[PDB]
Amino acid sequence: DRQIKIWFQNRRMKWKK
Repeated sequence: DRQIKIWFQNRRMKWKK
């Protein structure tokens, strides 16, 4: 259930918030 983050974090490394 880790892909739940990278799913949108993979391109939001800086826009995580």
